[PDB]
Amino acid sequence: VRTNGAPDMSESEFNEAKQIYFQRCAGCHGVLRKGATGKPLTPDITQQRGQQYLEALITYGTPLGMPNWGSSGELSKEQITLMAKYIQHTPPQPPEWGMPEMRESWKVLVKPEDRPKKQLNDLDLPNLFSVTLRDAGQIALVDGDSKKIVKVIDTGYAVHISRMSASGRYLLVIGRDARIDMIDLWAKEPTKVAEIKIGIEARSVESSKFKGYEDRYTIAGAYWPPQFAIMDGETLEPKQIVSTRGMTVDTQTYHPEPRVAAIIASHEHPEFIVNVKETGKVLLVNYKDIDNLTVTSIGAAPFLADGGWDSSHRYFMTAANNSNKVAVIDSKDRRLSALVDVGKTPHPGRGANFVHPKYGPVWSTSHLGDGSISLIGTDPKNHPQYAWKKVAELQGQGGGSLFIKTHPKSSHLYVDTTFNPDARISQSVAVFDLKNLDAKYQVLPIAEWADLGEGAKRVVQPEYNKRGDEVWFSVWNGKNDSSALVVVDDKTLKLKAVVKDPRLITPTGKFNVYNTQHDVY
Amino acid sequence: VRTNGAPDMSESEFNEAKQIYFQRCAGCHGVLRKGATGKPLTPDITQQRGQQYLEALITYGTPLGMPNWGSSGELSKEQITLMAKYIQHTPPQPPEWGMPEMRESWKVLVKPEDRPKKQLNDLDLPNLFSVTLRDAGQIALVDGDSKKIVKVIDTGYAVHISRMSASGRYLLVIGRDARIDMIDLWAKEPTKVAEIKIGIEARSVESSKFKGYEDRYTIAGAYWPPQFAIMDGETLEPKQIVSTRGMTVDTQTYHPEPRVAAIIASHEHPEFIVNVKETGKVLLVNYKDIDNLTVTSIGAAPFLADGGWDSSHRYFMTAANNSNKVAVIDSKDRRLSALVDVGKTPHPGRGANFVHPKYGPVWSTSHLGDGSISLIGTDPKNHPQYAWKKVAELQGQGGGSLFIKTHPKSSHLYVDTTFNPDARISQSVAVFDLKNLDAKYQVLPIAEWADLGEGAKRVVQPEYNKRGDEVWFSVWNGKNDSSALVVVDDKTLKLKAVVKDPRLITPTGKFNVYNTQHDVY
Ligand code: DHE
Ligand code: DHE
Ligand code: HEC
Ligand code: HEC
Repeated sequence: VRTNGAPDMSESEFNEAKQIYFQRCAGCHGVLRKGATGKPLTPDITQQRGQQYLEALITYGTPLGMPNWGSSGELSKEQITLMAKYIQHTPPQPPEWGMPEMRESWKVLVKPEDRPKKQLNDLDLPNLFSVTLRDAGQIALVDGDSKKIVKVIDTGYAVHISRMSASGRYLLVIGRDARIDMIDLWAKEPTKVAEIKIGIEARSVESSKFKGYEDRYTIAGAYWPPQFAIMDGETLEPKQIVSTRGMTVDTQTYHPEPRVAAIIASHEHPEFIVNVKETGKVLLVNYKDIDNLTVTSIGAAPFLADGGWDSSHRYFMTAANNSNKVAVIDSKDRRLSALVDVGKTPHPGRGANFVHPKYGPVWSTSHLGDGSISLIGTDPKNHPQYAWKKVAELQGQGGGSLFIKTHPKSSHLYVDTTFNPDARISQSVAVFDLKNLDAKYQVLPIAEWADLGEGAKRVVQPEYNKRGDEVWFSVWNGKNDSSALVVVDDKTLKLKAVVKDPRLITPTGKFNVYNTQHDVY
Repeated sequence: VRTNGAPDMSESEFNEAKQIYFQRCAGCHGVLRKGATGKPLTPDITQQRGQQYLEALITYGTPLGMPNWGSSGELSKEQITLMAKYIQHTPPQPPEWGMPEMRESWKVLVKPEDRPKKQLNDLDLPNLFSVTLRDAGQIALVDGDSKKIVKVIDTGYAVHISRMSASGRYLLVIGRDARIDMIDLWAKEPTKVAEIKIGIEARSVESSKFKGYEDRYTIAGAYWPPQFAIMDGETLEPKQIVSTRGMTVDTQTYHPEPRVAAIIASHEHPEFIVNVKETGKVLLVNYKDIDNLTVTSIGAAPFLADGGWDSSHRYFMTAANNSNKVAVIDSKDRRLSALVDVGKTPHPGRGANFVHPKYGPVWSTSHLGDGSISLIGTDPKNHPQYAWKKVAELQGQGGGSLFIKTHPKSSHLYVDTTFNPDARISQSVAVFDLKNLDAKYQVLPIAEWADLGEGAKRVVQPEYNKRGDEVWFSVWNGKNDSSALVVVDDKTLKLKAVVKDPRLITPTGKFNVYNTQHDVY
């Protein structure tokens, strides 16, 4: 084993590092090391740094995300030297991940027969918040009423998102390394009952949400290998694995590695909606019969990204990279209803739904560059003159917002500005009065409200509670600085509570059980 | 360009030979040259023969199938030298074949608007026979009544099979090189109206046979690339191309190159039944909406082969390589009804259906090794005690039969013995009296009946006429020897006609329009 410019090693050293890479590093550094979360670790870059620089970085780690492998004792001094050597060599082809490997990683910590037949705690589960602790590598269960952290669960290092099972009993979390952990909220102390790994890199997970199929199936989509898997919603046992490799929608030529951009459970039929990126296809995977799977392939647009349901939960509004068009998927009739041409490039996400006084039910989406927000009619039944058209456009504080949120019981539309260049703006949120949209938004000083007075204090993601009278926001501040969660009374737009705890390490995503379980947005 | 032991050439010579290989040679020699029709052309084999031996073979060709490229003027002296060099080098990875390449090969010789609005000839089309001329590289249209060759159509060199469109107007032929030719039987002189190439190697083609979809779609499945394509049943315009790459049914691990073993048009729903070999999956491709394709993936058995419909045309009886099990696919309910354990390994084919006096409707299949024939019950509605079970076993003359055939209006079951070691037996056929199956078959001296007195005079494939009172057989005898077609009166089991013509070069497959159009067997 010799690559063109750094440390010759060999085969009982290469394959060892290789194993560790795909199992412990690819989650953030990319399967081919082109990078994702972490920076790219290609040869040219790694060589210039030199063996020593590399070992220091791996052992100690950076406070901006990179774990410390030596200090934590996760890896050995000898192993860290192999990795430093390994990353300087040409990147090999990533391994496949089939049934043997999935079953290998499948572990049931608590058999279904040994789980509580009912809810063994006093927790108000529906108003619980599953807050992601980005750098701490875990999730925090926060009581929506007592406003205190109820339980801290260790997930992994690349904790990405949380999802709920249709019964409201199971908390599902996935990592960017394709590891999934199942949590039973009915135990004395809510805990992990099962886990499994479905690939090398992943971003999606969802449960069966069609009536009658509560807790029947759990699906997860990967970046690598190009595939998605359906597991038993009760034990996480891997049932079927499907490849997303195939022909593109535009050029209709073969594509060797299409990534699963997003997944969403359908309400119209017993099926999962899978967005495949490079091929531009929205797959409808029917799970009425898992032994003999039925899949409908809906051509949309190239480079599919994320999306969300319209108010009725029938039309899936989806964005595409480098495209000002929102592909509308009819999940009932299983077809492409439209390619709505909004102004600029829509920012990938669930979006926000509300009833515009003048236009009826609309679905909105923000624009990263100028902070504007596009509205689209989503009621062809009673408002056909507006259905599937950019009906209007709002204006926020400015650039770089990551989330927008509203609620059926609320009269406000909250929109952040996390990545705005102006520090002041990135520390606040805009609140739109849906009753008077001709008015300018109001600016809520979220960061000023906890109290922290240090760093960037980035403010991210508005999330309501079960009722719809409270709105929570995370107040970032990296590992060793101090973080908090701010709560506002939606009816009064006044501060209501500030959550602090030495355990609230870099809180980001917040998932209210009920609102996640029922797709309320 | 240097391979480890023969003629260094280079790149403007390599790529040229490479192009010619995949376009003109891969049809018979295999995409990786492992061989199929023709012998393998791998380096070790090609090197031992030496440049000179190779050039001689390519230029002159063998009478056992191999075309003469120099003599015919198809290739040049200079080009034949490159190929000789090319085949001695390590085999490269085969090219993909997407939409651009398919449209490139798509040629409409006669626009649909310019075709006759009605039948412009006196031909009795339903009783027409499309006889494959193996070495001559063409098909012969033979009148089922006048007993004379009505038209000879040039198809290509690897003419494999013929199929009919549901209207009975279009004759479809496919080559092992994935080239398809469409023939309009309504013209003054029946002729080609369109052609297209769908891959490098292929064996399957079929038309839409569900009521209402006459001439709507034509599908073709390939060996390489692993894909199938659906084209416009009127112009052969390529509409959709799907990849068969994916996970296996047994080990559920990724397979980079699964071949389409067979295709069959469904009668229960508007869908095509595609058998994928290595992954062991029976795909139900619904064409109600071609823009948004629905596919049901039925797991069967590993290494799927060919099959045929049961009498009702609802259950698809399919064989698998190295398996004594026949997978029964319910095409209505879209599931696997059974894995019938017949004795030995069933020989892949359509099979033969008839009503067994004691067991009711049965589907039969032969066994290459001992010439036995297995029977299986196919009526769970009125004979559930026999449905999906080896109900009985017949005995033929012996080893190596390729076809068995019966007909609803006939009381006989004809079975050949083409590859039997005993020359005498390979020149005859067995006729079973379905009214008395406890009796021994009768031996019809097919070869003795034309008159030829030379070579092996191999006898192959029993095919009835539109009525069901005649049974045709081909009487092989290679290129330069003399061939014929023998016809027997089914009601009398006596000779009825011998067809001879200097144009009947090595006749093999015979497809009666009506029986092919309606899947009568
Ligand atoms: C495609 C995708 C989904 C949909 C999954 C599904 O369907 O189940 C999703 C959803 C999500 C959702 C879903 C809930 C919602 O608020 O709608 C949230 C909050 C979330 C928290 C974050 N993720 Fe996520 N996330 C990515 C990908 C995705 N994020 C990235 O690759 C990206 C852009 C870069 C990265 O690696 O960080 C990214 C950044 C973030 C964040 O910045 C967040 C806010 C903070 C964090 O914890 O990393 N991801
Ligand atoms: C998988 C397959 C099909 C189904 C196609 C479809 O679904 O549309 C089929 C059908 C067929 C059918 C279908 C009709 C029938 O009689 O049922 C026939 C007669 C036929 C004439 C032949 N083919 Fe065929 N054929 C192959 C493959 C196949 N043959 C081979 O690879 C094989 C075993 C070896 C070879 O390359 O020759 C082969 C030999 C033959 C023959 O020996 C025949 C009899 C003479 C010839 O012309 O080559 N093929
Ligand atoms: C995400 C959960 C990570 C995992 C797992 C690993 N790395 Fe990482 N790494 C990550 C980030 C976000 C960064 C950037 C750190 C920053 O604050 O700038 C890094 C950085 C490194 C480097 C970068 C070298 C440089 O460009 O300065 C190296 C060489 C590195 N990481 C190696 C590495 C290895 C070998 C890992 C597995 C054993 C590993 N990382 C895991 C995030 C994450
Ligand atoms: C099928 C329609 C064929 C096509 C097209 C080509 N070849 Fe062929 N080839 C074929 C057969 C059936 C055989 C065996 C001939 C026999 O009677 O034994 C061959 C043989 C050759 C050989 C074989 C050398 C040997 O082992 O003796 C060579 C080198 C060869 N064919 C080359 C070749 C090339 C280069 C072609 C395309 C330009 C080509 N064949 C096409 C059948 C068919």
